[PDB]
Amino acid sequence: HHQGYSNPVIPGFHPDPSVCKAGDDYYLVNSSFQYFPGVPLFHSKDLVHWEQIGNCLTRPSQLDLTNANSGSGIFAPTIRYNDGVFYMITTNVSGKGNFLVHTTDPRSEWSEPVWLEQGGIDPSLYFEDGKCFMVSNPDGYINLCEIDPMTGKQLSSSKRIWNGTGGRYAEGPHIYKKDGWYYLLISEGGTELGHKVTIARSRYIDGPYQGNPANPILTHANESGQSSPIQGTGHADLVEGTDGSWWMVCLAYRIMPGTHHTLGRETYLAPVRWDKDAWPVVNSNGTISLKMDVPTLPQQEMKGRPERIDFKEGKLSPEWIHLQNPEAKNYIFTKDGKLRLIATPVTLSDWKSPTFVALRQEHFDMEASAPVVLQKAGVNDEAGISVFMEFHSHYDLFVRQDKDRKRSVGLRYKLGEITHYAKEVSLPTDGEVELVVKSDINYYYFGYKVNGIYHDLGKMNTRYLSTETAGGFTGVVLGLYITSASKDSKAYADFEYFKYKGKP
Repeated sequence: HHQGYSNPVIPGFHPDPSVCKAGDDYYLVNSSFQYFPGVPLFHSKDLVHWEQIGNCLTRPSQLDLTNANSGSGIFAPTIRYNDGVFYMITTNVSGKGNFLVHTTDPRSEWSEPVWLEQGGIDPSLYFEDGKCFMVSNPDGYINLCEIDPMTGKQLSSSKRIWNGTGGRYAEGPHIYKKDGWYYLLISEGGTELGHKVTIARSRYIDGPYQGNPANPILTHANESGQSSPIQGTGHADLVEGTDGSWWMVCLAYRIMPGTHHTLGRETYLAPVRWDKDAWPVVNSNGTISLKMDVPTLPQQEMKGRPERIDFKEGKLSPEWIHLQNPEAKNYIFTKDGKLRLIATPVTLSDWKSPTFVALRQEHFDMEASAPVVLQKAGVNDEAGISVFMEFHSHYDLFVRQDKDRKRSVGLRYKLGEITHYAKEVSLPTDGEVELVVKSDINYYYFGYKVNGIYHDLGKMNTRYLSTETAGGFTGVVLGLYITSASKDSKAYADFEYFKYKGKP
């Protein structure tokens, strides 16, 4: 196919996209905040269909997430390719700030961090004439310097080059050179409903820069975007097509009733007209749509998330994520190919890493389920599935060990000072329990199946887990977890599979 695609191109929690072209291959990275591994890494041949090939930050030495939460950890990343080397540059705001890692093979383990001198966030690199130029946004000014990207040494003084058109929170700077102009693209307006992309240019990389009279080049903040199901379009990165066409990846989100979003900021694609000696124009009127009826590069489908993920390979795919730095020894694979989680007393509301491993929710309408076999449990030990936004904002569905060798299914909502037990239901002595979470745009629905019978446990509003309600920079994840109620506990839980099916 050479025509038409659906947005978002990477659904669910995938913000701040940056992309690079390496020959006929495209590589893309997203911000990941408090989650480990960090900086998911995607590959495409057409900019539409993406396979997650790994993550850039896969080892604790690359990624200290001590006390990280949805408002901290890893912020926007940028990926670049130059002279056979890939660079990923980002900020760990919970740690030592701006750094990069590099590799000659994106599928391998990337380097240890190279810490950088210039401050602010949203660092980016541009290469020319054997030089490596870094931009970032300290004190709201886009600053430029030259660096040695292998040693981290700053080679020239930082220079303030632009501070945008006047909008709030000037960020996400990237430099491109085209038609003898240095173009400087940024985000303004904040990453909520006022998000916009603006652009300026200069004959000199160090300015002065003049803004495009047509700014902003992409936004749904104005009348033209007010009725769109997509809002908050911004944080773009321009990339060339294999046929000489132009494109941008950007973040946005899909709004829900009352102006909420729970799937995070996702990655979207837009075509760009960029004639010789002209300013770029994004999809004719600076808006994007869910159904994009436009010409594309020759399309090639990629592997996606299985509807039934099993653990027979004794490894988790790159899609799975933990909270902060996990205790690796508490995640093992059994001889018969189940995922075994080892209990600790850390709850999902402790602001520390629990025994917890999750997949991003990627559809409004979905069903997820897993069988749970809780073993060697003391009273009040529990294991199950959590619909998780933040340590103070999550819905937990679980099997619990009770006194006198009894067990129950519980449903608990954590919302700030509320911990609400919606249901506590006695289970039969025998029978494997499958826990089930469904959703539509309005509600999560909870249930369980045992001895061939499915039981409804009730429903809860989606809005209380939104970014607007809960705060932060992330989306809902669906996590398998286990928590013990004693230190003395030897409890563990086996999960034979994880099912996830989204409606397109």
